[PDB]
Amino acid sequence: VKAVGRVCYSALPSQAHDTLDLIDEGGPFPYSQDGVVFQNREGLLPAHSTGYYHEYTVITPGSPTRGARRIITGQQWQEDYYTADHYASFRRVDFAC
Repeated sequence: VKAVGRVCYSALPSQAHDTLDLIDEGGPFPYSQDGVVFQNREGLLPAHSTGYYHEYTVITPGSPTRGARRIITGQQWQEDYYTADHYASFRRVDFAC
């Protein structure tokens, strides 16, 4: 009961580009929670079995904490979602734009 919009890769902040690069490489990640399973408890992303989704920090420039920006990856190649509000809303990353 909220759809998922789309955001163009080109329109993401440079730190999100950094995160995506790190996920492609397998690390290194700055925070201990980077790579843990995202449970999708609120049902905002499509329902899958547990383990389908993993979460990664997107650094917020000038923040002393992990902040609220994240990439969630799904099991399918290039299936990535960006949130800037600690999972209150998501947009699917569109690599073709």
